[PDB]
Amino acid sequence: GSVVGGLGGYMLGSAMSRPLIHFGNDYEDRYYRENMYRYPNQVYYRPVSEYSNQKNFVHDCVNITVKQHTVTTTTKGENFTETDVKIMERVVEQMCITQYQKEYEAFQQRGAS
Repeated sequence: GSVVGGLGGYMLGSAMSRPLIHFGNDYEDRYYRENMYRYPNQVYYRPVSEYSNQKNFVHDCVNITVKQHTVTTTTKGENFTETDVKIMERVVEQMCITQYQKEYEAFQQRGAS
């Protein structure tokens, strides 16, 4: 049916292990890795087979992934803090770079058969 609402052709990645980021902060690092269960463990992205560059994928991947999760709690459940949003963008970023390096070489077969 729907992925989340009306993505635009975007999909859902595999359920990965959430990478630790460093934020230059004693607090935010801890708040992240201690609360990390709260944050997403998959990312929402569009077909990289189209995309001419990983960078553009990473922006939309980050932006979109949070936008699903964020909209579908922030105005549909609980208003996430802007620090939650910011940390989440970063987790998603380091997830996205690995999702790409699978997706990219994946789709070239999975979407070509």
